[PDB]
Amino acid sequence: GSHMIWEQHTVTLHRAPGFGFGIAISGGRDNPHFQSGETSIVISDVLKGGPAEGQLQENDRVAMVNGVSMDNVEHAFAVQQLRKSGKNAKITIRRKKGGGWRRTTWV
Amino acid sequence: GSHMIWEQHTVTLHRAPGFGFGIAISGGRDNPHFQSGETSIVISDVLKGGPAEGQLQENDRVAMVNGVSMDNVEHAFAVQQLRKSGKNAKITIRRKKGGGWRRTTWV
Repeated sequence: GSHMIWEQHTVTLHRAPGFGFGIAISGGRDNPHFQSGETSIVISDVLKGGPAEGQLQENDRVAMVNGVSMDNVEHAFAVQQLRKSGKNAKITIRRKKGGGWRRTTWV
Repeated sequence: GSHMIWEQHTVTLHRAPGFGFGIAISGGRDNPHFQSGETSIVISDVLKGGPAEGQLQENDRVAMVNGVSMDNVEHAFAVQQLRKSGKNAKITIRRKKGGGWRRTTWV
C-alpha cells in the first residue's frame, strides 16, 4: 500500500449525438457516498467509446466545470453546470492513486 | 446505490501444501487502511483455487478466528492466531453489500 495522492487533470469534452458528454455524475453535499460519507462530486461511470473515453475515469472527483467550482455543491447544481454547457465542457478533476495498507501477510 | 449491510459468514478452512490457508491478511488497529482509516482485520486477497476459493472474498472483514475475537486487534495478533492453527481454521467474517449513492445522473 501507499499513502493517497490525487493527480489533477483538466480536459475539454465535446458532446456526441445520443451520448451527451458520456459521463455519470454522483456525489454532492446532499448526496454523499453510502459507504464513506464523501460529499465530492464524482464521475461514477464513463460511457464506452464516448467523448470521455481515455480522458476521464470512474472515481475521478470533479473540482471545476467551465470555471465554476464544485467545492461542496449539491448534486443538481453540478448536473446543471454540465447540462447547460454548449459544444464544450471544460472539466478539472482529481484522480486518486495509492491506497491499501502498510502491512499485508499471507497465511 | 443502497445503504451498506454486512452478511456474516462462518467457514472452516483446511491448509493445502504450499498454499497455507491461501488468504492475505491486512488491517489491524496499528495498520489502518490508507484511504478510509479503517482498522478492521481484512481479507485483502484470496489465492486462486486455494483452500478459501468460493468461501472467502477480497474485502471480507475478519471478526473471529477459532473462537478468538479480532475486534480492534493488532495486525500481528491476527496473523499469529491464523498461523498457529493446525489443520483447521474456523473463521467468521462480515461481507459488505451495497454502497454507491442515492442519486446518479448521466450528462
